[PDB]
Amino acid sequence: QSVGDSIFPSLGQRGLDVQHYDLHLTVPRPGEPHLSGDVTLTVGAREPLSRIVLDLLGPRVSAAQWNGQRVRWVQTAQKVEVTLPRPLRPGETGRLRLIYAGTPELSGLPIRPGWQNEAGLSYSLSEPHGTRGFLPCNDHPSDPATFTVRVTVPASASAAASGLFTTQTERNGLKTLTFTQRVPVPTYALGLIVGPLERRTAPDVQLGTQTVHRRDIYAAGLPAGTTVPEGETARMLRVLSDWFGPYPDEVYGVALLPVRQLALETAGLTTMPATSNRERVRLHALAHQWFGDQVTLADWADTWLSEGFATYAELLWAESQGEDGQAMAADWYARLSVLPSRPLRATREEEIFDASAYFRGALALHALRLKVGDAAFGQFLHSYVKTFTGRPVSTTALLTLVKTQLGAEAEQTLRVWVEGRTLPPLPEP
Ligand SMILES: N[C@@H](Cc1ccc(O)cc1)C(=O)O
Ligand code: NA
Ligand SMILES: [Zn+2]
Repeated sequence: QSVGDSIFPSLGQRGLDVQHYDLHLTVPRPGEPHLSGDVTLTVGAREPLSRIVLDLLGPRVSAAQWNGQRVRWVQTAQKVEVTLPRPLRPGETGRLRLIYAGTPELSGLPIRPGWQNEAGLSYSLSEPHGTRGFLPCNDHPSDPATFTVRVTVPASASAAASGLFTTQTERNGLKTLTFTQRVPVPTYALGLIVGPLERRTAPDVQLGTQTVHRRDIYAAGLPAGTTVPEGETARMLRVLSDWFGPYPDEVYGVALLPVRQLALETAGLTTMPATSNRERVRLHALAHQWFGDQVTLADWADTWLSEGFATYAELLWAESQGEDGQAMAADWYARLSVLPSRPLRATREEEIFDASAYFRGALALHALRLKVGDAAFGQFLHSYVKTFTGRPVSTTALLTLVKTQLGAEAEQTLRVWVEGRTLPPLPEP
C-alpha cells in the first residue's frame, strides 16, 4: 500500500511516480494558515495502479478530475484516494487534478513540520513529511518531482517558491507569481514563502561551461546585519561543485526570514531564518542541493546520507579556506564522545536528525577519505552523485558502491562507522 518507509510507515503510495506538480496556491492572508489550491499532478507508475493515493493533512478536496474528466475520489483520514477508470501501468501517464481548500496541519522531530504561519509570513518548512499539509502529494523523498507553482497573494504581499521566477500579474488587488522548478526534488524541498519580501538578483556564477543564476529573497524586518556576503556564494559553488560535480539546479540563493527556526535546503532557494544565517550553515544548505535534493533518500532511516554528507561538506569548505580539516573532525569527535552513539541507519523518529546523523555520518566519510586518499575520495563523490541521480540512495547501496569503486578494505572502513552500537575511535591519518 504505502511506500513502506521504516520510520513513517503510512506515507506515500507504493509504485506511484509523481513526475510533475502544477500547483496554483492562493493565500488570502499571509501569516494565517487558510489557503486554497488547484493542482494537476502528472503521474506515472512502477507497477499497475488501480487508484492514485496521495497524502493530505488538513485541507479538504472539493473536486477532482482525471485527464480532464470526472473521477471517483474519497478523502479518508490523511489520504486522498482516486479510483481510476482502468489501471495506470508502467510507461503510461495521466493528469490528476485536485481542487482543495482549508487549513494545513503541522505534523521527536526538531520542528513541527509543515505550512508555517507567523509574523505576517506563511511558508513551507516541511521536512520530513509536512508538504502534505498544503499540497496533496506523494510525500516521500523516494519520489522527487518537478514543480511549476503559481502563487496568488494580496497585492501588498509578494511570494517566492523554488524555481526560476518568470511573470507577475495583478488584478482586483491580487498578484500571481509563477516559478518553475525544472530539476526534480523531494516534496519537502519545494520552497514556498508568501508575505512582505523582496527578490534581489546577483551576477551569474560560471562553473566551467555551466551557468548558475543568483538571487536571494529578503523578507521585511530582518535583524541589522543579516546578509549574504558578496562573492561568498560563488566561492562555495566552485568549491563544492569541484568536489561533487555540476551544480544540479539552474539557480541558487537563500530566502532570509526574520523568524527563529532551522534552515532548510529548499531547492535552489534555501529557507534561511536569520538566526541560522552563518557561513557554515549557508555552506551546509548548499551542499544539500546535491545530498538530499538531487540524491534523495529511499528511506527516512538513512538521513545520515543527507545530513552526514552536508556536514562533511563543511569540512571540505573549511579546508578550501585554509583551515585545518583534521582539527574539525576532532571537534566533531569530541562532541560525540560524551553523547550516546548509534548505528547510522536510524530506527526511531527521534534519531533521524540527531547528532549521529550529522556528525557520526560525517566521521564515517572522514574515515573513508583517510583510507583511500583525496583523489580517490573526490572521484568517489563524483561517482556517488552520478550513481544516485534519478535513483534514491540507501546505506546498503552506498556500501555496495564503495565496495565496487574503492574495494573491500574501503567498504570495511566505512562499515565500522555504519554499523555497531559503540562510537569508533577518532579517524586519524
Ligand atoms: N535539513 C535541516 C534540518 C531540518 C530538518 C527538518 C526541518 O523541518 C527543518 C530543518 C538541516 O540540514 O540541518
Ligand atoms: Na517522481
Ligand atoms: Zn542538513
